[PDB]
Amino acid sequence: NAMKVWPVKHSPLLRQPERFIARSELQALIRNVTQNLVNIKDESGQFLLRLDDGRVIDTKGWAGWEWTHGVGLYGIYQYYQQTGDIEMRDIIDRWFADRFAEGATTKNVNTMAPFLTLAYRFEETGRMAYLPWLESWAEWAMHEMPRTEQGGMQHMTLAEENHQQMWDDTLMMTVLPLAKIGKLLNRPQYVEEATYQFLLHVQNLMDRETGLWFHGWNYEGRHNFARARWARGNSWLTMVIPDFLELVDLPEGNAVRRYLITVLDAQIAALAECQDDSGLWHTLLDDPHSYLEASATAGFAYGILKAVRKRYVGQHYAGVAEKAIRGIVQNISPQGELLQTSFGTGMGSDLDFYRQIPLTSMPYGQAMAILCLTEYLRKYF
Repeated sequence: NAMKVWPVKHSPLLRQPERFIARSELQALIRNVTQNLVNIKDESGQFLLRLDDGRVIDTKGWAGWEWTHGVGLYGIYQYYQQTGDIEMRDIIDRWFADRFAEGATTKNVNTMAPFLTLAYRFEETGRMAYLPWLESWAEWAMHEMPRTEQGGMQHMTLAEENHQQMWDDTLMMTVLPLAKIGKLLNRPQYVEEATYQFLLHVQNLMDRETGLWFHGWNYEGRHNFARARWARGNSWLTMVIPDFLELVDLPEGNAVRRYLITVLDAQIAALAECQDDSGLWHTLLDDPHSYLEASATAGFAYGILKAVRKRYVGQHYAGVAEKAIRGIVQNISPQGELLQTSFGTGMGSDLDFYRQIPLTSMPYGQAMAILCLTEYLRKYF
């Protein structure tokens, strides 16, 4: 009853990949997190945002229109793009259908975010009714959105001008959508503008002492506020740079491509150095006494995985991303909630501001988990 068996486990070349979670379980996990995301709601109206122009805004419900919906839609879209899953596609199409039937919300750095996913759906479907949306919002980003000194995009939100300020998340929430629309509609000036915003955001926010980024910059006073190397804020750069590079598809050796890769590599090198043994990062990246924070960790995981897959950075960084992904899966509840996630975080004047943000379940936690796990699925092909 003896068997003929070939030896392979000794060979790094021949031995099959060691996987801590099966493809099927991972897909189920992503769908469960998605289910959680689209069912987030504020039935009592606790968190309603009220403005003195009479507007009353639901920032929590799936029926809302926030940067968080943009990030969630993008994750759901990537999963659809990868798998062809029709139920995921339909969530996206219904959201746009419902929002557009209701009418436009006001344009700002955050509400621009969903248009990245809209552009991809327009590319696939050619739905003519989508086009006026894309054109109007891109034109706003080009010509109407407020500029700081040096033509920087000002981080104006629904309720605050944030005069002369530039923040980490602008590149992801507004610039990437603008660049994608510029490519899709063959409007190269949109892409030139986007590229300039990358260079200027690096100029004002990156910290040459560490390779990490500060949260904010103010031309009024020329300062970086608390000089906080805040994890979630940094993770928006780790995510957006590889996506932007992929989109612009520049020739190797082009100085802009090379420079942005250099910037990404420096951040990832710093991140590798301050990653906790659990795979998570500290909410103040350089303060090992600050608490570990999962949503930022999910963003870093996405960005490092993508940068490795696109070969912008060394294949050896796969180890850092692998540790982070294990950490992420360890922090997703059976209800599909990303645990150890910090509450909404504005611009801090001191570092204690960041240390003391409460921990609670948030839409971006689920959204970022969808993104990083979907990118992790690429490893299974």
